Amino acid sequence: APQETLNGGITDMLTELANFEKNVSQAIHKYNAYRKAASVIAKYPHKIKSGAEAKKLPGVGTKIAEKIDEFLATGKLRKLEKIRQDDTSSSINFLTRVSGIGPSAARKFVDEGIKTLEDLRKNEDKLNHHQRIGLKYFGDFEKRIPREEMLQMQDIVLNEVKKVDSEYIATVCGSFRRGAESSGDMDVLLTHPSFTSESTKQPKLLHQVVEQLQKVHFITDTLSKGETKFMGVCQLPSKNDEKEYPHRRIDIRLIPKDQYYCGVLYFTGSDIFNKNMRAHALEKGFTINEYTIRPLGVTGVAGEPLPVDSEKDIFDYIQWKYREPKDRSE
DNA sequence: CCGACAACGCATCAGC
DNA sequence: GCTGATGCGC
DNA sequence: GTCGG
Ligand code: NA
Ligand code: NA
Repeated sequence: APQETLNGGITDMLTELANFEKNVSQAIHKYNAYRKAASVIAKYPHKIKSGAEAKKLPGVGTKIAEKIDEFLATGKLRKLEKIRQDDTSSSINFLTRVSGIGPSAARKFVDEGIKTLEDLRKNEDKLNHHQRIGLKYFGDFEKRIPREEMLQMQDIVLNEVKKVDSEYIATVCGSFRRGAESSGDMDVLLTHPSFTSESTKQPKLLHQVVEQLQKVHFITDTLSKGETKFMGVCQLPSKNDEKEYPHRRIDIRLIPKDQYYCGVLYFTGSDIFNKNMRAHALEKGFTINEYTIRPLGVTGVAGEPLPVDSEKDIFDYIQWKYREPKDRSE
């Protein structure tokens, strides 16, 4: 893709604003608008020379075009400079970097004097369990995960899941399944045949898997766990003397077999590929989401979901050719 | 002008 | 105690 | 903030 140099100043700029609307203003939608604007500009193989020029790209509007002109004519953005110096905003911004601390908690902390990691360390019992772990692994969580490690992590997850029960089936999705050379977290999708839409969700299916992983000491902390979704912390074992790997984020989801592959495709993305998958499913005459695919009658009314026992199955339906996960980037 | 913008499982907080 | 709202994960 | 019914 284009070199950051090209419009990195613009992209960094728009990203900064994005984190601001997200952490300080609590405007998730504006956050995404800036994020989106930033992406489409990041893939633009041209050094932008005017706000008007950017505006031609989808996702960029009047406001941002104006902001792009100012940045090109002055080298900065006034609203942005006054934000960086605002000790309140910059404090709230920093604190959200801790997993578990959202815009609300971050606002509350800042208000009562808590503004730095140190302050967080001093006020333990003012943090919930999730937040304490985020603090405990602040550094680690901001590190990316190299592919070779996902592999190692994957080797362990499979071995253990299989060591628990042969019938299980687990699939590490996310960008990784598509060959990404680095991941931000592992997202394991799991399922057992003894579980369908109308089947005993056996409160030990997911449990016994988390159970095993805890035994082999791969999973080091739990952020949340229920009957269908687990969010915790994991870590690859080090070798004698050798430095230990950083703790990583992992999520394990239990999906009913009749929805498994349907979800496998979903949480495998990308998102842009999932939409070209969305719109197409429409024309052909099918409704797609993470759980099922349903036939659409002549008046929107979707009939009962169709059987699926593989990603291809879903592909054959919309009469599309199975597009390998490596080429689903779009 | 004005609503959608992805979504929902879980932990915790508010209220009865 | 229970039901519903809200905060959070990106 | 941007898109679009
Ligand atoms: Na535009
Ligand atoms: Na956070």
